[PDB]
Amino acid sequence: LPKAIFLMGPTASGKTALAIELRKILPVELISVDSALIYKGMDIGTAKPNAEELLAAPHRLLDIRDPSQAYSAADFRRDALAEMADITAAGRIPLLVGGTMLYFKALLEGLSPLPSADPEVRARIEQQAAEQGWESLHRQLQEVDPVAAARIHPNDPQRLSRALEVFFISGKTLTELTQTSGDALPYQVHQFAIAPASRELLHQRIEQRFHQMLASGFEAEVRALFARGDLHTDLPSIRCVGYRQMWSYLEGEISYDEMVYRGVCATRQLAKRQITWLRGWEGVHWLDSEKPEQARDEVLQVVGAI
RNA sequence: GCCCGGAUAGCUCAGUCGGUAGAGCAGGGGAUUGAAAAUCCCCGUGUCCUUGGUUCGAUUCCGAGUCCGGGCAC
Ligand SMILES: [Mg+2]
Ligand SMILES: [Mg+2]
Ligand SMILES: [Mg+2]
Ligand SMILES: [Mg+2]
Ligand SMILES: [Mg+2]
Ligand SMILES: [Mg+2]
Repeated sequence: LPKAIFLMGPTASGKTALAIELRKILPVELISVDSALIYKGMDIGTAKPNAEELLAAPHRLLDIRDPSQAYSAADFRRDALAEMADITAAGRIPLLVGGTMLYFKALLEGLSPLPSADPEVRARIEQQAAEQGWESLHRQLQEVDPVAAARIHPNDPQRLSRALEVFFISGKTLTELTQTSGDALPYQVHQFAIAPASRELLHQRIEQRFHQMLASGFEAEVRALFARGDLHTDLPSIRCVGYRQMWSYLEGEISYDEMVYRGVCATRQLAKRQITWLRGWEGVHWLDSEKPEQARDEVLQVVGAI
């Protein structure tokens, strides 16, 4: 029953600023919960905290992967669980910060044990999709596992491939393995969510930030990655907002003005989904990004002195 | 100045053999178990620029005006 804090929130919601200000009055250690901040070399498009901020408040799980190696909600959970153990072992409190809700969830509720990704069976699935379409595969999942086929839409290639993969590797069906649940988070958690008061102030912040990034050398950063020659668009790192568009721009597929437009829209569509996650998230305390930055007080009380 | 194209959804455009119109993008909502900043589901009424003419009926055809792209000319 150790204590832990979750500081969730969409992009451009001032999450980071709040976490370090909290580090000031609470014995907390920061753990980054972000599928893109894990990459080395991806610093400005990911809104990664700068060296000075990191100097003040060290973050765990930052720069732990090369953009060529994918991460997962499961690896995060493992690494997070371990990091939390270390932190609480030192008499302090884990403060998990980020906007990757699926990770927060996997950590909180756990994940039913399933086989990890197998490049080989996925290549075979991709090949059969190019030949017969994702339809033949959905019709095949329908035979072996129809609970899943009713949930997964025939147009969702990621989930479809995933449900077949699990079966082709284990022989056991996806709905069957998921009957066994994962280990819940053995902590007492205080969950907070912070966002600007209006959807449109969020949009303004997203737009002005994108421009600050371009002004800070974002293009140069993405080019260094483009020049490596070993990265591609089926990699999570290259599909990150901003990066995917800039990649299209470097490839000569779109113009500069067009890249800026799509990056901003992509960032807004991302924010919109993060809010969809937070809506209905159980036990969440809402805070406000706009000036109520002095929201550390609501935190202060919900968590009470520690 | 003259000629030729455009002008229809917040943007880029289709379309209507004349019976008041629909895609994509933007935007909104919702899913979400090892790629998740991903992947996917659902939501389309707008003076069809204006004005005359023909017509039961015009955004649609024809004239004219206005604005926007080009071209010709100075
Ligand atoms: Mg047209
Ligand atoms: Mg007709
Ligand atoms: Mg309509
Ligand atoms: Mg949309
Ligand atoms: Mg008329
Ligand atoms: Mg007319």
